[PDB]
Amino acid sequence: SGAIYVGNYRVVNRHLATHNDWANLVWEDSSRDLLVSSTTAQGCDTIARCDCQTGVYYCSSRRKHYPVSFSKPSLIFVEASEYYPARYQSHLMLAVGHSEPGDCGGILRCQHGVVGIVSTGGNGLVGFADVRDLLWLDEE
Ligand SMILES: Cn1nc(C(=O)NCC(F)(F)c2ccccn2)c2ccccc21
Ligand SMILES: [Zn+2]
Repeated sequence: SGAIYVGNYRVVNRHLATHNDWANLVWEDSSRDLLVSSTTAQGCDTIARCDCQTGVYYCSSRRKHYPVSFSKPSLIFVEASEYYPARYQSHLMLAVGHSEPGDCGGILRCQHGVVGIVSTGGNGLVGFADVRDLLWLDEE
């Protein structure tokens, strides 16, 4: 589990969105596994605006932050899970690292701020949903 809290937005994995998220919806994209809901309180996370390919992610199944090298956001065939069929997930970045399904929502960050959230993994890979192109997270 886990979210990004930027301004009056909450950024979660679409597959982990709550009823309250859906009832307060700003934007959702199944192909990206992203959903954004509105919040009453202002958040403290800042979004990175950059093409960093190194950073650090949180792994809940190890209670550890790991430094990683990751690919640029791409279209990647990801295997079926209990939440999606085997499909092309867009704006996805891959790294070598430990993940389990419940690690979804852990933050990936670089020197500039938050880069994305855990979305996929297995066999010593972890996939992150990028948010650096969502410039509207920084306004209104
Ligand atoms: C970090 N992590 N996430 C998953 C996972 O099932 N992801 C859920 C999901 F986003 F809906 C998904 C994404 C893409 C395709 C199908 N389902 C996983 C599985 C094994 C080991 C690590 C893992
Ligand atoms: Zn950066």
